Amino acid sequence: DRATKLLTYLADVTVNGHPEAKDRPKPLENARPVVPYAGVKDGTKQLLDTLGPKKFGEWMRNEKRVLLTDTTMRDGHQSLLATRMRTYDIARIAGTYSHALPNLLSLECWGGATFDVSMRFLTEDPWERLALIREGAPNLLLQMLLRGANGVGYTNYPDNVVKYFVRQAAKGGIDLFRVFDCLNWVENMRVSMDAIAEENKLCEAAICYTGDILNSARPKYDLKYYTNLAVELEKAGAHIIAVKDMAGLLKPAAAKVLFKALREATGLPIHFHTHDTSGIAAATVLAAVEAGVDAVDAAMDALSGNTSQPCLGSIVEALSGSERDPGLDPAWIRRISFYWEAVRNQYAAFESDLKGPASEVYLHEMPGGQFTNLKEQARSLGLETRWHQVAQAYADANQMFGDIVKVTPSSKVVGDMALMMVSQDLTVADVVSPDREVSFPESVVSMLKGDLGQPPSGWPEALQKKALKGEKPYTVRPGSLLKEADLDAERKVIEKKLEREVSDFEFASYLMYPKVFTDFALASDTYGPVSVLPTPAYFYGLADGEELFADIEKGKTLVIVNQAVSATDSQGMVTVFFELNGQPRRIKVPDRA
Amino acid sequence: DRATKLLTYLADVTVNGHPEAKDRPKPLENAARPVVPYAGVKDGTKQLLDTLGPKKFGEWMRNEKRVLLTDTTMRDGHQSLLATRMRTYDIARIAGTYSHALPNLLSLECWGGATFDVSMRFLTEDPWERLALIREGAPNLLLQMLLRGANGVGYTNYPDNVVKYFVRQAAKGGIDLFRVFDCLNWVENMRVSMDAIAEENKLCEAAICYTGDILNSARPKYDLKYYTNLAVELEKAGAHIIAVKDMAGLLKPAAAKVLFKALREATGLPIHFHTHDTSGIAAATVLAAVEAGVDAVDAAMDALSGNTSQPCLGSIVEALSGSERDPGLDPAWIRRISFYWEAVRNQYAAFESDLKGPASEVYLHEMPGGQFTNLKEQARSLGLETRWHQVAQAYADANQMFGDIVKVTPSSKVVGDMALMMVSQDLTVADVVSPDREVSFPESVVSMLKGDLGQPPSGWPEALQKKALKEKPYTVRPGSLLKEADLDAERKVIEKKLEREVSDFEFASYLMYPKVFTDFALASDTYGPVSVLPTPAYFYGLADGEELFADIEKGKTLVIVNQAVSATDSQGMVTVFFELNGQPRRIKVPDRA
Amino acid sequence: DRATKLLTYLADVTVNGHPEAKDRPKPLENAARPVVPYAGNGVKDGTKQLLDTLGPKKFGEWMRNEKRVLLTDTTMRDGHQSLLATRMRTYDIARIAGTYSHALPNLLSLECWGGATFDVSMRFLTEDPWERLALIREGAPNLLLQMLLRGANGVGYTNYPDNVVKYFVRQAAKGGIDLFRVFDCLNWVENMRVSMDAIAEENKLCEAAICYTGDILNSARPKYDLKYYTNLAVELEKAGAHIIAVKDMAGLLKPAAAKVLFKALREATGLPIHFHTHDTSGIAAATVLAAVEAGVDAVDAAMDALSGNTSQPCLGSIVEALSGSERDPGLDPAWIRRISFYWEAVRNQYAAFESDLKGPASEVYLHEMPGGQFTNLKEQARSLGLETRWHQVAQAYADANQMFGDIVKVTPSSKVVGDMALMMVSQDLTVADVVSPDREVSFPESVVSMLKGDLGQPPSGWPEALQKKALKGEKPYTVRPGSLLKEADLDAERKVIEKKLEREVSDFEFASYLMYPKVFTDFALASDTYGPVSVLPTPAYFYGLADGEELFADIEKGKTLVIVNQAVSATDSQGMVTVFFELNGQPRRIKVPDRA
Ligand SMILES: N[C@@H](CCCCNC(=O)CCCC[C@@H]1SC[C@@H]2NC(=O)N[C@@H]21)C(=O)O
Ligand SMILES: N[C@@H](CCCCNC(=O)CCCC[C@@H]1SC[C@@H]2NC(=O)N[C@@H]21)C(=O)O
Ligand SMILES: N[C@@H](CCCCNC(=O)CCCC[C@@H]1SC[C@@H]2NC(=O)N[C@@H]21)C(=O)O
Ligand SMILES: [Cl-]
Ligand SMILES: [Cl-]
Ligand SMILES: [Cl-]
Ligand SMILES: [Mg+2]
Ligand SMILES: [Mg+2]
Ligand SMILES: [Mg+2]
Ligand SMILES: [Zn+2]
Ligand SMILES: [Zn+2]
Ligand SMILES: [Zn+2]
Repeated sequence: DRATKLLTYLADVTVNGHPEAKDRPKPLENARPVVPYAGVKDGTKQLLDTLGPKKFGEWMRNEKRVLLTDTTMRDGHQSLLATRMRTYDIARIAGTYSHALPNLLSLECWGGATFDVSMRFLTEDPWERLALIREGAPNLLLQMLLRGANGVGYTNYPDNVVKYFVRQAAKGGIDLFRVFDCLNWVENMRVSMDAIAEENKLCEAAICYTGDILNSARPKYDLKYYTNLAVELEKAGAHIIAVKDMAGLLKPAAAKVLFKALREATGLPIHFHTHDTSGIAAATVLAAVEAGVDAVDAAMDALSGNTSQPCLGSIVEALSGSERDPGLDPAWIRRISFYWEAVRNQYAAFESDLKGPASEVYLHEMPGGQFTNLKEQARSLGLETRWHQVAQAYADANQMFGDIVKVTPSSKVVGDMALMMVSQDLTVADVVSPDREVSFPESVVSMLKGDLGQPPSGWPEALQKKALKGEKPYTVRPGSLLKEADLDAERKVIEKKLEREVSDFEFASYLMYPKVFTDFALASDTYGPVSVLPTPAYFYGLADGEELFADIEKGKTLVIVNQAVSATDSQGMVTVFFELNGQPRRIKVPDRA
Repeated sequence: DRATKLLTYLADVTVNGHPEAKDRPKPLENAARPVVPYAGVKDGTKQLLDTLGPKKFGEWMRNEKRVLLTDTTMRDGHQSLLATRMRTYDIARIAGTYSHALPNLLSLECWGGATFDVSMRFLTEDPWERLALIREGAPNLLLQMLLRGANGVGYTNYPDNVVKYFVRQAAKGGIDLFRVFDCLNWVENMRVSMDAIAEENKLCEAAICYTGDILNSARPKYDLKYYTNLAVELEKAGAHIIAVKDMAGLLKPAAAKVLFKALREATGLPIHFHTHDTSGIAAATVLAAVEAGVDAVDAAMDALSGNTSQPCLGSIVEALSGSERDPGLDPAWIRRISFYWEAVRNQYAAFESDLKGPASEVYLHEMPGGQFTNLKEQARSLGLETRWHQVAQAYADANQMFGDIVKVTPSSKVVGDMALMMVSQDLTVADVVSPDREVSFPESVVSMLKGDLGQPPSGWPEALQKKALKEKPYTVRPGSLLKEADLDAERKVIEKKLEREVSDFEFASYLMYPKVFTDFALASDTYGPVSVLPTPAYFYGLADGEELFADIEKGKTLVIVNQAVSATDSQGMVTVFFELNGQPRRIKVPDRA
Repeated sequence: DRATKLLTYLADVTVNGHPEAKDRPKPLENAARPVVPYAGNGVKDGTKQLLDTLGPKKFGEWMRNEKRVLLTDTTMRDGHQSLLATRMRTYDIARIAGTYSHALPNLLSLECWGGATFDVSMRFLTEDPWERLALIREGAPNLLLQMLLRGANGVGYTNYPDNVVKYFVRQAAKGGIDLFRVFDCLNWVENMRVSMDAIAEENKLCEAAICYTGDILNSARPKYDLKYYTNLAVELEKAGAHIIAVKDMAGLLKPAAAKVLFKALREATGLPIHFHTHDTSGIAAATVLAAVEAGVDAVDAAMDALSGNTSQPCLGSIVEALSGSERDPGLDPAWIRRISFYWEAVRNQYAAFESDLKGPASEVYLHEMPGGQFTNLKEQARSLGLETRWHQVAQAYADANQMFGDIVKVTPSSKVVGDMALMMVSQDLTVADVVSPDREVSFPESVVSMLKGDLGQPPSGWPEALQKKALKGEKPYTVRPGSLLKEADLDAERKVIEKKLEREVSDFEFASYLMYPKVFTDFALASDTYGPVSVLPTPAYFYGLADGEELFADIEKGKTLVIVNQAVSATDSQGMVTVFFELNGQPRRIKVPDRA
């Protein structure tokens, strides 16, 4: 029966294709990824277990070598492939990291858009993904990106929901939480931060970088701004401070000044995250290293550059033989990169048309992980030919909102405003004007009400009046207004709707994404453990006479040969003929054409 | 096991088409399956012959006032319009209906002619099986064959003991009435077949082939006396019936008034008239013959009548209805059987010629009806489609060059070969017989001029014979020269080549057509009793998801559904997925493309 | 401008195809064009000079006394009407007339006009039936030209005022018709007189036809017996006929009946007898030869290439059967064959319009469908989705006949039994249903019309009960339809068509408007747009010109245009396509719409 359900998925996708891939570019008809051939050395996970998060932070600070986080399994494909990377390809390589690169600080492999996209577009459970990475890499810290009060969502959730999710995240295998607020509002971070400390995990509290500290004509986001936030985050209980440069705006000279001041303002270790949209982010990471930074993020070469992180292999190689040499074997970095390259070839459907570095990024400030999603939304609205006016709008809308930190979900709001402006030919002067009528997007109404928080100088008065159209704003923390969710009764609703008990993890999914989770859980009961399928089989099914080996449970491999596919019958059904371990099986599926 | 072989055939033809039908016109898709009408049976001419014997039966025919009818639909009808491609399945299934509905019929012409070899070579079916099914369906009617005298059912001369052997088997197989003819109207060559049919106590109906025009005084060679003498000669040779075989449909009404009055005066034997409707007036000649006392006439069912076939049975009967000689056939039943044949005919669209209607051109060329369409294609084969009227002029020229000879299988084919060559190479009667013009004749023209088909009245033309042979000719009977074949030896040969014993019938097939029989036997061993398949299935296999009912045998229907067809694999094989009586079956056949 | 107009036609059909041919089977690709047989001396006087000399009355006497059987060739009319939906073009028909004239000068006549040709020429072939007649008259000045004329219906399907019927006949004679075969669909002699008199006023031959139906040798069907026919022959003589025809439209006359019928007709009247039949049965030649044996004066046949099945039986083979006999027609068989080969090559161009008829059918003695309707009714059936139940329709046609009183079925009465049969199958009605009290039925317009009396009267009248139910309160009439019709105002209606066309018209065109106002109007506007497309050879008319194809078009007697299709543009932003022609060496560009 589990095997029968799988055959049903393979039939369906063989006959009808997959909605996300069928109408997009295909992989070359030509070679599956090969896991390189190799107990594992204890690493940062064991140390953290030994020391506890606070002392583990001190250890990082005192460590001379720069510490490396690999982002390939989350930000890398979030930024380059619409986050469509699958568990099968991610989990299959964890053991290789574990054996080959046991010195790594952490694998960023969770949170961001992965939680949402796994269930919705990939038909898979993010919690199972985490558990398979945990088992494959028992010696490395597993790191997630946590959106503070938004969790893994796009809306501010109630305090008890936020706390419940963090508890399950830590139970599921998360050792290191990078937590941020999209307005750098420390008050909105305290609930998350406290909950991370209560699970006795690493709270790496992030400060989002924007502007240019070395440009005295933008004083709002100056050095003092960052050094103060660092100090405040320490008082709030951070184990580590992160600079999250989501748009890749930090320049080398600025890094040199920033990381020095930061390490003088707080004793906590500093972790630096950036994107390579400019084509020079590697120079910034290196400058940060020269200036004492304790840890940096990079992506494997094959999923690096442009809107992703800068090249991990080339950064390591730049540091090779130096005092701060991170002690990672370049031959193994290459082998792993060659794996990800062959992996990436399978996701041709989701490539963007980004051709290289663009200094334009310093003008628009679009986050790396948003840039391509937003280019799609603009195509969607017939704007493809006017992309450069969109980027100009985004920068204009930013100034109109008071010049703000733009990261998920504040970035999406500027996005929605920018798109509207271009579509309807509206200038800043018109959007605010009293004599021009404007129906603002639900996201802009929401933010201007105070649903995402408060910037330094509040929100601009006049823009806020016209937007709310009678509504009274609020300036307090959103979670302080929200009602503690009835958890026992919220559980009953989902358990009644699935006609079965659920696990604590599944309930957490439901709290974050009730509709996505529900739809996903009903799909799972139909199609089975489709995450065990190789990626070409998942997206395109099986060719006539093609043989597939799939491991259903740990013990047992299923041998599936697609022998033949019928025409559509009078009742609208197609019959796919299979061999399962040398036994014949027919499976009927609907012709969705 | 016969089932597995049937599935092998159905798969083989579904995947590759039938070679005879693949590249030709297709029946209309909507297509109504032919429907056998709904109805012991009245004793008829079979029981009469069984009571009276052949001589007494001939007397009975003679004394009968009503004109007796032979239906030719089963044989000459489709030989002449559909290149003899009609299948046992469609033929046998209506036999019982003839038996119940038209019990007064003299006979069913259903065997001999081109059917014998065409069934095996082109339809993968045994002609003896066909005969026995008609016998079992029509136990009350005479079954009639066409026998080519010394040629048996071949195109060549066979030893006397072989001719004797084949007639014996044909009698065992169910043939009651033997129409026997010689291609030059030479009685000496007819003497053995006639003795063999008498020795087996069946009806010897000795035919005289009609050619020329008795009422034109500028053509004396084929005057009335020629035919009256040949009638008396064939009576002295022991005929029970005399036939006038007007192979090319050259007999005109006025000539019929004279010929048949004179014939019945010359002999006490009954007379049987066979013609073809190429001129579009042969029904007039038939009606004139009736009005002049002829005892029996041939017609074909409406739906397979006209043009190069026999004239319309239904309309003839209808013209006689109520007259002194009315044949006592129910017109409503002729109509119903004709509606059956119409639907059957539609299945054989692949084999329809382009013949538009009547042609008085027939009086010039004298091509037999049953050859006309064969030769038009043979000329198409040699790229002559565009000069068909020159080929027709060449056939008439050749005829005169050979001395104004009787044209019919196989002498007709000889003249055909000569005409085709003459046109190909732009050659006249003057060129073909010129002293200084080096030709290379067909292997059939030499053969004829040698003496292999026998002797015409005046012999062969001296000059045209020398240039053709180069080799002394013989004037004697061909069978007097052919050594008596060792039957016990030739039977051990075929039984070794097939590694199994054969029936007496099968050995007679071998004697007539060693190559075609050998190939058919082998194909039968591979594909099974394919003759039980309905005609669409036999020529085109099964549509995707199509359900066939086949009666592998009288006590057993099989239910066969084509559920799917695989792609061609790396061995070049194709797998067809059947459901046979509810059970999955997998048949591999080569991709012949 | 005439040339420019032709180019316009050629561009249009090249780009868009012809509506009649586009989606139908295509002729073979290579195709030898029809070759007109070479003749070079004058033409022997024939029946045309005889009628001019004697007048019709003395001509009929000459026919009667003439020992040899006389022949009418119907290939130019009934032949293709029956086999090719009457789609045969003037170009192919006129080109052989001269050959008939030089090579078969003993023919009684050429049946070359009337029937469906008048209508179809204009509507489906964009040509003028008068131009056709005139071109045939020019090419065969020694043979009688013969038409089928439908009596009260002219060359139409409706009934017309007397003065219009007369006016048409007058133009037909001016246009070149010598021999009018005139018939009434119910054999109602009263309905023929106006026609018969018009023909006599024009001093042409009036061949009054008796349509044959049933079986005179079947006493279980007395209504249509021997004397029914001999009495009509007598009344037609009294009414001024020069010749009596037996018009066996369905090919139902059998050989033994012909033997009795023609011996009797010759005894009953002093007029010559002329026999027309069809070969649907596959034995009509036998009936023709029986009629000759029994003394008939003339018979109709079709050239071999267009003979058989629903057409006439085979001219060449019939002539061959008579060769050397007492009544030998004196027609060279070799020339019959050469002319048949020409028609064969002609016919290959019309593959689009071939029916799927396989051969003879004794079924014809059941349904009694006319030969020149059989195929047309078979399309109607297909149209209504009834291809698969054709034999049901045929059974219903025979059922509908007996319900109507067992009538004569021929244009336009046959058209009405068709419509009734077609309705009966669709809606699964028996005869008992159609005449039922408690079953409401919406009859065809044509059937309401017939039972009212717009087609005239059969001998025993219409069935009372069935007429009540069909009319639904409408009072019927039994008088001659034309006696109730207001005399058309010919001066005023001439002004109407001349106003609509913004030009004066000819007497002939006017006669066409009177018969078919709508069709003629449409054809006259089409001609103003497209010019004299009748002069194009047939492949070019139906399929235009292939890429790079050179065509020689005889735009008139003197003058030949050389036309090459050099290129065809894509469809432009206004939905137009430009065809680049060379015309006599000069570049020309014609824009036509993309009709896709
Ligand atoms: N368009 C949706 C996203 C849905 C895409 C993937 N669908 C699922 O995960 C549901 C599971 C069942 C769908 C399978 S996939 C291929 C086979 N082919 C089909 O068309 N359906 C089945 C969104 O925007 O939310
Ligand atoms: N080309 C041959 C005529 C042979 C045609 C029919 N063949 C036989 O009777 C032999 C056995 C059947 C072969 C089957 S038929 C359909 C399936 N499709 C194929 O292409 N071969 C197999 C001649 O000229 O003699
Ligand atoms: N469908 C009409 C019959 C009309 C058929 C012939 N058409 C005409 O006679 C109109 C004159 C010009 C039309 C030409 S033909 C080819 C070119 N292609 C076209 O589609 N139109 C022009 C009916 O049933 O009444
Ligand atoms: Cl959701
Ligand atoms: Cl052989
Ligand atoms: Cl009209
Ligand atoms: Mg350090
Ligand atoms: Mg007798
Ligand atoms: Mg006479
Ligand atoms: Zn990032
Ligand atoms: Zn024959
Ligand atoms: Zn007619």
